[PDB]
Amino acid sequence: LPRVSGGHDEHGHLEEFRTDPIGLMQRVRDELGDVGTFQLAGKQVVLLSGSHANEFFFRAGDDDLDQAKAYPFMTPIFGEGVVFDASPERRKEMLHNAALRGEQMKGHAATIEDQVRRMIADWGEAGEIDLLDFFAELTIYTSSACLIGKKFRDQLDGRFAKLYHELERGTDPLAYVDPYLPIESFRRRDEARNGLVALVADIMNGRIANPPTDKSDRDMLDVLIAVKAETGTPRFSADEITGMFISMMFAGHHTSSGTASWTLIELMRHRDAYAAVIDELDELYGDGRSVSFHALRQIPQLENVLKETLRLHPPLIILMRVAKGEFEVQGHRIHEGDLVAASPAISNRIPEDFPDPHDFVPARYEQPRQEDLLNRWTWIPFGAGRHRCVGAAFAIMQIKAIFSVLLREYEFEMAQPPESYRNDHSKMVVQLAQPAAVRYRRRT
Ligand code: HEM
Ligand SMILES: O=C(c1ccc(O)cc1)c1ccc(O)cc1
Ligand SMILES: O=C(c1ccc(O)cc1)c1ccc(O)cc1
Ligand SMILES: O=C(c1ccc(O)cc1)c1ccc(O)cc1
Ligand SMILES: O=C(c1ccc(O)cc1)c1ccc(O)cc1
Repeated sequence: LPRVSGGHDEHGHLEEFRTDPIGLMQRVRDELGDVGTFQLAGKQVVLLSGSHANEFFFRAGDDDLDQAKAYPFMTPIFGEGVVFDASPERRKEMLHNAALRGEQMKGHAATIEDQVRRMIADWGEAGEIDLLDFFAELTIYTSSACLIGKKFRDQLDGRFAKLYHELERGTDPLAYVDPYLPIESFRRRDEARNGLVALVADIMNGRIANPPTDKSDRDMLDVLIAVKAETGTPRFSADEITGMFISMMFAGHHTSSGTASWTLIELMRHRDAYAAVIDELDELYGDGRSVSFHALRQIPQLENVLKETLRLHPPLIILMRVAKGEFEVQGHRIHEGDLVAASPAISNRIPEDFPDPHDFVPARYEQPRQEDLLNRWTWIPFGAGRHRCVGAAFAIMQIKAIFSVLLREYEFEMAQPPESYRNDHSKMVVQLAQPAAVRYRRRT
């Protein structure tokens, strides 16, 4: 198995992975094709790209390509003392049944709409915001309100959002060496989790001390608190509930937050797309129906802008797995213990599949191009096959709900040069580099 160039010998490509992971992965493809390798210290990473190789990846059962130990940076976050022994598929199943059922979508759209109005309540006539600060906080509220419950969300304040952020900043790729290296970002990460457990414990004690007289406001915290082990003792501790809540929201927070920011960035970068979306929204809402109604149904132009934003700026730039056995892909041998990865960042821009891959072209999703549909295994912002993101429908609905409100009320423009808006790839969790100042003005 040949490796990409530039390896720093002993450390391999670890340092490049911590600064320019996309450049590294792209060089692996440019140099080795659909199957190449790079190393993170002693760990071997087999990087797959292209339709054939990606299909292998996405059709692989968790018994051949395990997600289990593929993301060591998450263990200290969900919590060591956790019973996350539920197959990643079991987890997806529980989350779905609890908060992602189709019949729940309309209520979620209304919740999200409400949360957005609450966030822009004091915006006034005009001003400026930082995209990361705004969307990171907004999605903490939409996520908690929808996935856990409005009652729970209402018991939260800025502290929760700030601590959660420290969790995401605690995902330095060095976790592939040791998730407990004595570095400050990992220390802040561990303190942040203890801070979150404390906030939840406080709320828990309040729920237990004064049981909800109502019942129609009952949320996921109430549900978890009531569960009893066979011995008859409460099944979950504040620590486990916190871990479960963190897990419920993690995959959906930074992805939705970053996607909302980039959707607005691309709209502002392309004046004609922006105009097209504004006219579409105006016409659409002119029928007098609600956001909860329209956000669940098609909004063509805004959706093609979202699909293109996702193709160019996928929030998860690399998907990881650990080979549980011996495999072979296009002649390249994969060994047990090897890390195996797929990359939306790289695959979403393969020129043979997506002409002019670096250009923003929403029309590539209209007929007859329908590039997302004709390139199932390479258009993968949400993954594909059995590992397709379980929150996709929710994420799509949220984006529509969020912008239906924002773009109908305010108009935005960059407060910085267009090139200044970019991602920070120093942690496994991608987020906008700051500042990302944007000016807003109430629409007349
Ligand atoms: C535009 C935003 C989103 C993008 C592009 C995205 C992307 C992805 C991708 C590519 C994966 C599979 C990664 C892998 O195989 O390791 C994934 C998994 C997952 N996504 Fe999403 N996602 C988004 C929003 C959300 C939302 C809003 C939710 C929650 C309602 C969510 C919940 C999940 C879950 C539960 C998993 C599996 C990880 C776990 O069990 O903790 N995603 N997502
Ligand atoms: O960055 C590393 C590192 C560890 C292994 C390797 O091959 C290259 C670099 C690091 C960070 C903090 C420490 O305390 C010790 C090593
Ligand atoms: O509702 C849940 C649940 C909690 C967290 C999560 O990420 C998914 C589902 C639940 C209910 C009863 C149980 O015994 C255990 C979990
Ligand atoms: O946020 C995650 C994540 C990883 C495992 C999990 O159970 C939930 C979320 C992530 C971050 C960076 C990546 O490259 C891939 C996934
Ligand atoms: O069909 C979509 C889709 C993606 C964005 C949008 O605005 C509407 C539909 C899709 C494709 C593949 C996935 O894995 C998840 C959703």
